[PDB]
Amino acid sequence: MDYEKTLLMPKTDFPMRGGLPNKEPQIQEKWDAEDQYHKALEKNKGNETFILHDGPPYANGNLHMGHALNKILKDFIVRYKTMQGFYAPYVPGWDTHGLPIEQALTKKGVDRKKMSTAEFREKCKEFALEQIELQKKDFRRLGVRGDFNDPYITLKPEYEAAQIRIFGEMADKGLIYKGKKPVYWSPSSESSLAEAEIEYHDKRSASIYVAFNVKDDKGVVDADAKFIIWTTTPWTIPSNVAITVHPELKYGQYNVNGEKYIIAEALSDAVAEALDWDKASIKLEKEYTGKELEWVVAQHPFLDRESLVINGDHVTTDAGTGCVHTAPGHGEDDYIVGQQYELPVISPIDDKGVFTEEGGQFEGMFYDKANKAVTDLLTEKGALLKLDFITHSYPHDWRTKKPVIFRATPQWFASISKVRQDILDAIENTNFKVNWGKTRIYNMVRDRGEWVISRQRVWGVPLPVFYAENGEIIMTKETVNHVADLFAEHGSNIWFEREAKDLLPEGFTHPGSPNGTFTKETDIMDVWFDSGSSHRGVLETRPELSFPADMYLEGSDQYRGWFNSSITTSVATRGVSPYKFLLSHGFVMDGEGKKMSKSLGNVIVPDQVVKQKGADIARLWVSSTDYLADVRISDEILKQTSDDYRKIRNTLRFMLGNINDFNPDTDSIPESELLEVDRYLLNRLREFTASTINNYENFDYLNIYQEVQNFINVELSNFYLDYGKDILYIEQRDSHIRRSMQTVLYQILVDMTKLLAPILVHTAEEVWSHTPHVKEESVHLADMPKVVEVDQALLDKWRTFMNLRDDVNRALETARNEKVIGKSLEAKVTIASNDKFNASEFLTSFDALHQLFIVSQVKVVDKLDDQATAYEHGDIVIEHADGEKCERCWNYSEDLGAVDELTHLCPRCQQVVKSLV
RNA sequence: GGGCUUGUAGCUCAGGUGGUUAGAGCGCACCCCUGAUAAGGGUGAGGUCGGUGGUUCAAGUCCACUCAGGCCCAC
Ligand SMILES: C/C(=C\C(=O)OCCCCCCCCC(=O)O)C[C@@H]1OC[C@H](C[C@@H]2O[C@H]2[C@@H](C)[C@H](C)O)[C@H](O)[C@@H]1O
Ligand SMILES: [K+]
Ligand SMILES: [Mg+2]
Ligand SMILES: [Mg+2]
Ligand SMILES: [Mg+2]
Ligand SMILES: [Mg+2]
Ligand SMILES: [Mg+2]
Ligand SMILES: [Mg+2]
Ligand SMILES: [Mg+2]
Ligand SMILES: [Mg+2]
Ligand SMILES: [Mg+2]
Ligand SMILES: [Mg+2]
Ligand SMILES: [Zn+2]
Ligand SMILES: [Zn+2]
Repeated sequence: MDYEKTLLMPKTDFPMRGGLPNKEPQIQEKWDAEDQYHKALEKNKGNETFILHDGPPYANGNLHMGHALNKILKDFIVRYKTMQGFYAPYVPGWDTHGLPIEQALTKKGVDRKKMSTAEFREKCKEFALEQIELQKKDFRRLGVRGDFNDPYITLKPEYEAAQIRIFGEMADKGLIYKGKKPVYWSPSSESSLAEAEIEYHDKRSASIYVAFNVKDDKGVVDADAKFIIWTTTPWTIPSNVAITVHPELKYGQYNVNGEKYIIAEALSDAVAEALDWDKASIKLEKEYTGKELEWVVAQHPFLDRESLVINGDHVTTDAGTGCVHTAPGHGEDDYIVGQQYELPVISPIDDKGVFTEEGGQFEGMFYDKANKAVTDLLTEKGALLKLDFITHSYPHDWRTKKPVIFRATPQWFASISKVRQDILDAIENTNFKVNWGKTRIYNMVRDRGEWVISRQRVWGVPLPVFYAENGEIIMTKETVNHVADLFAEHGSNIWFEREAKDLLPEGFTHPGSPNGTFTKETDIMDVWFDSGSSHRGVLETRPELSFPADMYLEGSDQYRGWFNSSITTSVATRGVSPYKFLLSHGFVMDGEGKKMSKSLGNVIVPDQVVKQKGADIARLWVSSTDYLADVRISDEILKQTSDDYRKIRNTLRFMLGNINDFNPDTDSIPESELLEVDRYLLNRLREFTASTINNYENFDYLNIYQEVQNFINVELSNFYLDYGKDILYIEQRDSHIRRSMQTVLYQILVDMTKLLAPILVHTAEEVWSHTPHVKEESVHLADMPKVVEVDQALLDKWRTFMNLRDDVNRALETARNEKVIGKSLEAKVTIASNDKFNASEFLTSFDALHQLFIVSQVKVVDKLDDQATAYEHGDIVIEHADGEKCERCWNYSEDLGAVDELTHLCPRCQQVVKSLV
C-alpha cells in the first residue's frame, strides 16, 4: 500500500512564488478600506508620541529612487514605533510653489501674458494638485502608511498664513530688511532672469587693460606704482569700486620701466607676456605682499574722485590677470566681498540697455556700442591700454538669443548674521546618528552669507509688505498679521486679486500718503522659505502633531536645503531646533557607485521595481543598504534582493504548513516540558529577537537584513526545519514530541513575521492571513514580541554541539563521495573523545543523536583505533547503517514489521500507524 | 579650489584600544535527495583589504600623499 497517506505533510495555500505585483495592490486596497492609518493611531491613543516630520517633496515630475529610499526608511521608523505602542502620526506633505512649475505650464503652452496673474496662478495650482495625485499614487504603491488622504500642502490657506506669521515675527525681531543685489538682466525682455532662462552663446567683447595709478598716500605704503586693470566690459568701468587680493598669496613685482606696477606669482609669466612688454624681460625687485595690501587707498583716474580699496578674496588667480577691480553694480561675488565696507552702489541703466545718471556723454544710448567706441574715449589716454577683440561664451536670453548683463535690483534679505550664533547653539544641542552630520550643517550655518528671500515671480507666497508714498516700508505686526488673517481665510490669491487698501486693516492710516493711498510689494518668497516653515504650518497647526519633531529624515542635499531653512526659521522665531534628532541618508547610485544618468542607461526607477518585482522587494533592498552613505542599485543587486526574498518567503511557507493543525490555545507544550533541542531554538529566537529590536532602536536595518538571513538559512532551513521532518511528518499528530516542536515553530513563525512587518509589509500581512489563531487582524496592528533574557549556557552548549555537527557532516561528506552512503539516513555514526575534544562525555547530555544528525544510528564509544579520522570535536567513523529501510520514515531498522497491508515499518512507525486505522 | 563623505572576496555587509593562515549570508562549483519539488541537504573554491610611501618588531586598523567616486558650494 501507500505510506505517504499515513504521513503528516505540510498544508497551506500560501504560495511559494510571491506574485507581488498582483497581490500587493489587493492588500493595500484592504488596508485603506479598513482605514488602518487612523486605526493604528487610535490603537496607541494615549501613549507616548513619536513625531517624524515629512520634508515636502516637490509637486512636479516622477518619483525617483531617492523618494523611494527616503519614504521607505520613514515608514520603517513609524511602523516600528507604532508597533511599540507609540502614537506616531505620519503626515506627508507637498511643496507646490516655485519657478519649475511656472515653467512646466509655460512649456505646456499656457502663456502668462494672455490671462493675468490670478488666472495663471490658478493654472499653477491645478497643475500642482494633478502632480500630487500621481505622486501620492506611487508613494502608496510602496506600501507606505501615512495621512495620504489629508496631506499638508504649501498652497493651503492655513499653511500660507503660518508662513506669513513667520515672516512677521522675523521682521519684528529686526531680521528682515530691504537692500539690493546684482541679477541677470535682459534688456531685450526688460526683465530679470533666473539661470533657467539663460543659455550661452559666443559674443564679441572688446577686452582692454586700464592700468590705474596709486596716488593718495594712505596707499603709498609701498611706492606709487600703479595698479593695472582688465575688464571685458567697457561699461563696467564707470563703477569705481575697490580692487582685489587673495589673502596668503602675495607678490607685487615692481619691475623696471613703465611704472613698476603689480602682477603676481603664478601670474607674472602669463601676464606681461601679453602686455606686449618684454624690454629685456626686466627682472623684478621689491614685490610687496599681495594679501596684506588692504586699504591701499588708490585713486582710479578716468575721471574718478574716490580711491578703491582691497579686501580678502575667494577665487581670483588664473589666466585672468592678477588685476581684477570691482564694481558691485554689476557683479555676483563682486558684490559680496564688495559691500562689507562703505561702498556706494554703482551704475544706472533702466529695464532697457539705456542709462542716465553719472553717464557722461552717454546719457541715453545703450550698454553696447556706447562702449566699444564711445566709452573707449576714457582708456589708454592716461591708463595705458590695449583695445582687443576676443570671443568667449557669454550669458544670453534663451528666448531672444540676445545678451544678458548684471544689474543691481532691490531684493529682500533675512539676517542670518544676527541669528547665526543662535542657530549654531541649537545645532550643538541637536542629536545626530553620526557626528559628521553635526559638523556639516554647523560649518554650513557658520560660513553662510545673508539669505535672499525674494523672487520677482508670481507663483508663491507674497511678501506681506505695503508701501506708503512719501518713503515706503509698512511692515508692522498689525499689517502682517491682518494679511495672515486674510490668507488663512482666502489663501495667497487674495493678494493678487485685491488692491492695497483692501489688504490693509480697519481703514488703516499712516503718516505717509496724506491721501490714505497705499502701494503693495509684488515679490514672492523663495520656496526654501515655504518648506522651511513647515514646522509652523504643520507641526504647530495640526492637532495630531507637536512642534518639536522627534526627527527630520532626508537626503544629504538637505543640509543646505530643508534642514537649513527649517532650523534657521525655527530658531529665529522659536529659539529652538524644529527637530530633536537629525538623520540623513545618501543618494542612490548605480552598481558602480556612479550617478544614474539616462545617456548611460543605468537609471532604474521606483515604478519599475514595483511593477516588475514588487514593493516588498524595493523595501528589502532599502533595508540592505548602508544608507548613511550613498547606496547602490542595479539589476544584479536586485536579483540578489529577489533571491533573499524568495528564501525568507519559502522558509515562512514551510513553517506555516507545519503548524496548520496546531492550536496554540490547546496543544502547546509548557517550556519546562519541551525537548531540549526545542528549548534551544526557543532561545535562539529570543536572542534574535533581542538583537533585532536593538537594531530597530538604532535605525540599523542593514544589521537586520544580515541577521534575518543567517537566522533563516542556518538555524532554521539548514538545521531545525530539516531535522524536524523526521518528527513533524512521522510522529503521531498529537504526540508530545511533535507538539513540542510545533509549540516553538509557531512562536518563531508569529514573532518573526511581526519582527519583519515594518519591512516586508505585504508579505508579513499575507503570512499573518495564513496563520491560525492569531488574535488581531493585520500584523501591522499587533505589538512587537517582548524582549526576554536568553539562557546563555544552553546557547554555548548547543553552539558547541553545532560545531560538532559540522565535523560529522564533513565525515558524512567524505563517506558520501565514496558512495558508501547516499542520503545521511543510510549512515551509522560512531564517534569518540579525542585529544582535542571529550566527545564521549559531551555527547552524553543529548537525546536522539540519530535524529539530530539526520542519520539512522549514532554510537558513542569512548575510543577508536587508528582507522577513525580525527576532528576538532573527536574521532569519527562512518559506515552504512544497519538493518533495512523503513518504507515510512526512511530510517534504517533491524526490526521492520508489517501493520496490515503496510510492510517494512520500523517499531516506531508501526505504533504511529496502529494509532491511525 | 572649499566643507562633509565613500572605496574589504562575484553581490550586500562584519572586522573595539594595530598582533597567528581577514569573517558572514547570498551567489557560484561539485555532490546528495526527490515526502517543502519553478523546493530541500551537504562539501568546496573565491578577497591581502583602491594605489604608493611611511610610523612600528608588527597595520585592513595609525600618518602622509595619491586615484576613482558622492552631496553641496566656489563656478
Ligand atoms: C536621495 C535623493 C536623491 C537621489 O538619490 O537621486 C536619485 C537619482 C536621480 C534619478 C536620475 C534620473 C535621470 C536624470 C538625469 O538624466 O541625470 C534625495 C532625496 O529625495 C527625496 C526627498 C525630496 C524632497 O526635495 C526634498 C526636500 C526635503 C525639500 C522640501 O525639497 C528627500 O528629502 C531628498 O531630497
Ligand atoms: K528531496
Ligand atoms: Mg552594519
Ligand atoms: Mg542555504
Ligand atoms: Mg571592492
Ligand atoms: Mg564590494
Ligand atoms: Mg561598511
Ligand atoms: Mg559558500
Ligand atoms: Mg594590493
Ligand atoms: Mg609597510
Ligand atoms: Mg623600521
Ligand atoms: Mg583590529
Ligand atoms: Zn550660439
Ligand atoms: Zn519508520
